[PDB]
Amino acid sequence: TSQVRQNYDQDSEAAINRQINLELYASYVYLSMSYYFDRDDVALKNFAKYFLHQSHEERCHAEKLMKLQNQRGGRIFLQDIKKPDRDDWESGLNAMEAALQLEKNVNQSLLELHKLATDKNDPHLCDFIETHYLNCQVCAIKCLGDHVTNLRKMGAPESGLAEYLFDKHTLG
Amino acid sequence: TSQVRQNYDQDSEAAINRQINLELYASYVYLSMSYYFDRDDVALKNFAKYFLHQSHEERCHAEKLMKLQNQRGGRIFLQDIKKPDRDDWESGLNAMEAALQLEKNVNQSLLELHKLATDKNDPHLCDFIETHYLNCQVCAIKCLGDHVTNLRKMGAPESGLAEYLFDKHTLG
Amino acid sequence: TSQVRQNYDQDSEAAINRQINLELYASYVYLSMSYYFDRDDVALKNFAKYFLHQSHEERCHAEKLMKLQNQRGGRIFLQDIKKPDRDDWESGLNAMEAALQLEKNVNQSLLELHKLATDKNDPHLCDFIETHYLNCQVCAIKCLGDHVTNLRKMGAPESGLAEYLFDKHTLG
Amino acid sequence: TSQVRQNYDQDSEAAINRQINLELYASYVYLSMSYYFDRDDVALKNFAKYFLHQSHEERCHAEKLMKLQNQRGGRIFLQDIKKPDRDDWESGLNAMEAALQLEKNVNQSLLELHKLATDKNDPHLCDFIETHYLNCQVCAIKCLGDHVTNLRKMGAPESGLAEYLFDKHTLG
Amino acid sequence: TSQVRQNYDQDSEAAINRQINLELYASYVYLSMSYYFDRDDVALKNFAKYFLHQSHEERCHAEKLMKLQNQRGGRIFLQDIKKPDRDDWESGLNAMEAALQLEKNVNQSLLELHKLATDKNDPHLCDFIETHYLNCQVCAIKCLGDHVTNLRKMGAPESGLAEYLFDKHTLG
Amino acid sequence: TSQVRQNYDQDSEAAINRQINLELYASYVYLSMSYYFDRDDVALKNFAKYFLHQSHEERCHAEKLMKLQNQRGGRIFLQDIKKPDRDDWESGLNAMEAALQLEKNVNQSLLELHKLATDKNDPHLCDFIETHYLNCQVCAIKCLGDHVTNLRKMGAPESGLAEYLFDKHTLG
Ligand SMILES: [Ca+2]
Ligand SMILES: [Ca+2]
Repeated sequence: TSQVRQNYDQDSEAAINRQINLELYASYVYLSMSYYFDRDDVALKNFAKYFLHQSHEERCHAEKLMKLQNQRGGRIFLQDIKKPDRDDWESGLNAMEAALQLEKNVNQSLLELHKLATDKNDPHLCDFIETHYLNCQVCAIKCLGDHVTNLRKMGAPESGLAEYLFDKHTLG
Repeated sequence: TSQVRQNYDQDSEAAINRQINLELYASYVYLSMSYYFDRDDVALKNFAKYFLHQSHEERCHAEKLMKLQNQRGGRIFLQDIKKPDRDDWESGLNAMEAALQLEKNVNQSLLELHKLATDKNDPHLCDFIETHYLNCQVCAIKCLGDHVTNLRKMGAPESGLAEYLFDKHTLG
Repeated sequence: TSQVRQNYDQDSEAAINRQINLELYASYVYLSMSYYFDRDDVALKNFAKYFLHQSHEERCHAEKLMKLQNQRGGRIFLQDIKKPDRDDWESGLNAMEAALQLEKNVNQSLLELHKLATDKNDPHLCDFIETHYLNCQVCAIKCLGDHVTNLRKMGAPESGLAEYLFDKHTLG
Repeated sequence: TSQVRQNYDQDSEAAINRQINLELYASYVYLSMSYYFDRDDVALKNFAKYFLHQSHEERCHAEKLMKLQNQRGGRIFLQDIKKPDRDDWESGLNAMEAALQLEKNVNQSLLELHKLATDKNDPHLCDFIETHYLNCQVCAIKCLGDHVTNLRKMGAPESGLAEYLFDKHTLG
Repeated sequence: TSQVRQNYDQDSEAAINRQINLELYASYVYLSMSYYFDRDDVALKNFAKYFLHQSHEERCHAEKLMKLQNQRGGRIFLQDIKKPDRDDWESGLNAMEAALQLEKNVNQSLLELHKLATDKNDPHLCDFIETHYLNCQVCAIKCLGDHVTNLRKMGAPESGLAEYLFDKHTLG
Repeated sequence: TSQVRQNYDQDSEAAINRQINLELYASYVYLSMSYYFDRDDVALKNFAKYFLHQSHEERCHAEKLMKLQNQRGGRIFLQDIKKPDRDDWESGLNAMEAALQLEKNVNQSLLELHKLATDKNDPHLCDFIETHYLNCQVCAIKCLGDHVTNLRKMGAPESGLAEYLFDKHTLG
C-alpha cells in the first residue's frame, strides 16, 4: 500500500498500465510510418516529419501516464511494445487512414478507461483523461480525417503528384 | 457516416444543432438591446457597447458549437433565427434583467445538453460543455445579477441619473 | 417622432429595416457555407476561413445600417433571419457561384434602396449607400467573379486537385 | 433566494460552507507548523517558509470557495476555526507526515463533496472541484509523500544533520 | 527555558498569545465582511476588495506577532479563531462602522498590552508595539472614521447611489 | 534492389536492424529506471531526470540508425521492443551499475557491428559507427563508472543520505 494512494482502484491502476503500453505502441507505429516515407523510394520528407512528430507525441502521453501512475500511488508495470502490423505502408493516403484507425482505437481505449473511472467514482482520474486525452483525440482524429479526405480528392494514391503536393502544402 | 464519428449519439448531434440555434438567437437578442441604447432617445453608449459585445460573444459561442459538430462528425442544420421578444427594451435596468433571464435560459439549455451527454456516456461532450460553457454562464449570470442589483439600488429605472452614472462608472 | 429626424422619409426607413434583415440573412448564408468547408469530408480550411470572414463582414454591414437608422431618427424593427437555401453546398465552385448570386442580390436591393432615396430626394441616404455599400458590392462581385472563373478553368468541381490548390493559392 | 441561483442544491451549498471551514482549518494547521520551525530550539527557516506558504495556499482555496458560493447564489456562513490538535510538532519529518494526513483528509472531503455534486446533477460544481481542487490535492499529496520518503531515507528524525540538509537542499 | 529569553515576563508572553488570536479574529471579521459585498444582492466590489485587503493585513500582523513571540523566547499557543458576530453586514456604512469598532477594540487591547509591557519594564516589547501597531491603528481608525463620515453624509445607507459612488470614488 | 544501394552487404543491413532494436530496448530500459525514481517511495527527481534524458538519447541513436538504413538503401524491419529485466531497480547505485552494463552491452554490439563492417570492407558504415557511437559509448561508460564509484564511496545504498546528496550534487 502506497502512502499517497487514495481512492485509486485496482482496476484503474492496471488499466493505466494497460494504457501506457498502448500509447507506447501507437508511438512505435508512428515511428514506423515516419521512416517509411524517408525511404529513397517513397521520398516524402514532410509525411516523414509529420509522423515522427506524431510519434514523439504518443511517447509524451505515455510518460504522462507513467507520471499519473506514480502520482496516485499505483505501480508501473511495462510490457513488450509489440511491433507495428506492417513494415511497408504503401502510400501517403494509406498511412493516413491507418493512423485514423490507430487514433480511433486509442480513443476507444481512453473512453473505456474513462467509463471505468466513472464506475469506480474516481473524479481525479476522470478529469485527467478528459483534459489530457479525450479532447486531443477528437482533434487528432479530425485532423486525420481531413488529410485523408484531401488526399482522396486530390487523386491519391494513383496520382503521385497528389501525394507530392499534399506533402508540400499541408504537411509543409 | 462520418469517418471521424465515434461515441457520438444522434440525440447529442440534434441537441448540439439546437444549442447552436439558441446561441444565434441570444446573439440576436443582444444585438437588439445594443442598438436600443444607441437610439437618440435612450443615448447610453456604454449599455450599447456592453450588449454589442455580448452579442458578438454569443455568436462566437455559436461558431464554436458548429466547430464541435464537425469535429465529432455530426452534420450541421441551421434553422431560422427567431426575432427578439421586443424592439423597445424600456430601460437599462430592464434590459439588464432580460439579459439575466436570457442567460439563465441558455444555461438551462446547456444543463439539459450536459445531462444528455452523461446519459449517453459521452465524456468528451461533457468536458466540452464543462470547460467552455457551464463555467462562462455562471460568471455571466453573476455579472448580470450584479448589474441588475446596482441599477436597482442606484434608483433605476425611476432615476435617469442612476442609469447615466452606471453607464459611465460600471459599463465605461 | 425623433428630435433628430429631418428629411428622412418613412418609406426609406422601412427600406432600411428590410436591408438590415437582408444583410443579416447574407451573413447567415455565409456562416453556413464556412462551416460546410469545415466538415471532415470537405476539408477546405481556407474556403471555411474565407466565408467565415464574409459572414463577419456582412454582419458588420447590418450593424452600420442599424446605426444609420438611429442616426436619422428612424426606428429599428428586426425580423426572423431565415435559414439559407441549402445545408450542403457541394463544392468550392458551387459555393462561389452561390456567393456571387447572393452578392448581386444584395446589390440589387441596395440599388433599389438608392433609387428610393433619390425619389424621396434624400441626398444623405444616397451618399451613405454610395460610399459605404455600392463600392464594396462592385468589388465583392468582381472578387467572386474571378474566383468562380479560376475554379472553372482549373477543372472544378470534377477536379478535386483544383479545389485543393485554389484553397491554398488564392484563398491562402 | 438569489436571482442568479440555478441548479444549486441546498445540500451542495451547505457542503461548500463546510468545506470553506475545512480549508481555513488547514490554513491554521500549517500556520502553526510554520512558526514551530521558526522557534530558536527547532530553527529550520525553510521548513517554516514552506509551511507558511502552504498556509497561505489553503487560505486562498477557502477564499476561492467563498467566491464560488456567491457566484452560484449560495450564502456564506462562517464557523469558528478550530485550533490545530498540536502545539509542538516534534520534528520536520513528523510535521511532514502530519501535513500528508491533513491533505488526504481535505482530499477525502473534496471527493465526498464531488460525489454529492454528482448525486445532484450539478456539473458546474463538478468541474469547479476537478479543476481547482482535485488535481491540486493529488500533486500536493505526492509532494509530501516524497518529502516524507526522503527524510526517512536520510535518517530523520534521529539525525539532526538530516533534517538540516533537507531544509537546505529540498526546501531551499 | 529558551536560550534567547531575556527580560521577557511570563505575563507579557501570555498577553502576546492573546493578541495573536485577536489579530487573527479581526482578520476573520474582515474576510466575512469582504465576501458580504461580493454577494450578488450587495454587489460592491471595491468594498469587497477593500475589506479583503484589511483582512490580509490583520493576518500579517498576527504573523509578525507570532514571530515576536519566538524572537523573545516565548512559546506560541493557538486558540480557536471565533467566528464573527454577523453573517449579514447590512450595508457599506454599517460594515464601515463595525470595522471602526473592531479597530478601536484591537487598539484598546494593544494599549493594555503596552502598559503591561511597561509595568514589566520591557522596553523592547514596548517599542515593538509603538512602531508596528499603535500608529497603524490610529491611522486605520481615522481612515475608517473618515469613511463613515462620507458614507453618512452622502446619505448612506438609505441611498444606494451613495454607497455605489463611494465604492467607485473612494474605494476605487 | 535499391537505387541508392552500393557496397552495403546483406549482413550489414540485417545487423543495423538488429542494432536499431537494441538501441530502442536500451531506451526502454532507461525509461523504466527513470520512472522508478519518480515513485513516491524512491523520490529522487534528478536520478529520474538523468535516466529520462538517457532514454531520449537512446531513441535518437535508434532513429539515426533507421536514417542510416534508408540512407544506404537497406530496408528497416522493426521488432517487438522487449520489456526491461526488472520493474523495481532497488536503489540509485543499483540502477547506475545496471546502466553501466547496459552501455557496455550495447558497446559490445557496436564493436561487433564495426568488425563486420570492416570484414565486409564498408568504410562508410565504419566511419558512421566510429564517429556516432564508439566514442559516445566510451564517454557514457566512463560517466557511469564514475557515478557508481562516487555512490559506492558515499555509503550507498545503505546510506539514504548518500543517494540524496548525490542526486543533488552530481545529477543536479
Ligand atoms: Ca457621393
Ligand atoms: Ca472536467
